[PDB]
Amino acid sequence: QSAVEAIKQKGKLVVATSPDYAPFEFQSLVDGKNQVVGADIDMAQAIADELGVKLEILSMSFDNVLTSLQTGKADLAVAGISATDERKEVFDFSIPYYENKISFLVHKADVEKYKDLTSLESANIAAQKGTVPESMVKEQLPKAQLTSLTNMGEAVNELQAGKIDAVHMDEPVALSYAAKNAGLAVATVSLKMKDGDANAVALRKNSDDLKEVVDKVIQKLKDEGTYQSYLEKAASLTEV
Ligand SMILES: NC(=[NH2+])NCCC[C@H](N)C(=O)O
Ligand SMILES: [Cl-]
Repeated sequence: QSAVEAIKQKGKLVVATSPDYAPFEFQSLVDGKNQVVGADIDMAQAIADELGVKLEILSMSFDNVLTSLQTGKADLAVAGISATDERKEVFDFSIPYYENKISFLVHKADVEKYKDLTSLESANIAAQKGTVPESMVKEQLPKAQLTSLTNMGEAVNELQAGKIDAVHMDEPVALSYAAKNAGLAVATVSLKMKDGDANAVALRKNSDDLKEVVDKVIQKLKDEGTYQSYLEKAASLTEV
């Protein structure tokens, strides 16, 4: 019943994430290779340090992140998770740690084309299974051809192969792909987005002791400009 005590006793904070989402979380060559890195990971490390424990990153696909939290495979879920009303029926969320827009990644040659909703409606769109960007397309563009894919890298791969024309994703991720790759760009078209649905850490309900610690760390990071600095550090790093 006491999250903070259980965490101290097992000597680790277990954080479920989906590392297909630079600059939030992704894989990098770090003193060797195969390391999960990113702004969410730095923030999780800050939470583990506050609790005086080791950080364990449990990687999985995004549509299983909240499921694993719900069933006790993780203490927290940190994966650029939008704090929605519907999600708040099942989970508690920390205060927001970062707020951003949702945009489309397209080929550079198509940037002049994909400027409105009308252009997307006949295009082949992809979004990640179990995400807010996926729901927005389903809800606002129900006659667009939507392919839902488990892994975000796989969606961008289909974009590059030309099977997909546009990929809906959090803007910092689209900006990262566009910056790291010559023939990709962020489109100007955007769908209607919900106010205050920002990124937050998810917890199981009645985890108030642990929520307080997570909130304290997040507040300090926001007050020091540190989450923003984490994202900029991440954008310097090389994906794998
Ligand atoms: N690591 C990831 N793939 N994260 C996807 C997050 C997508 C969106 N922000 C959501 O909460 O549904
Ligand atoms: Cl761009």
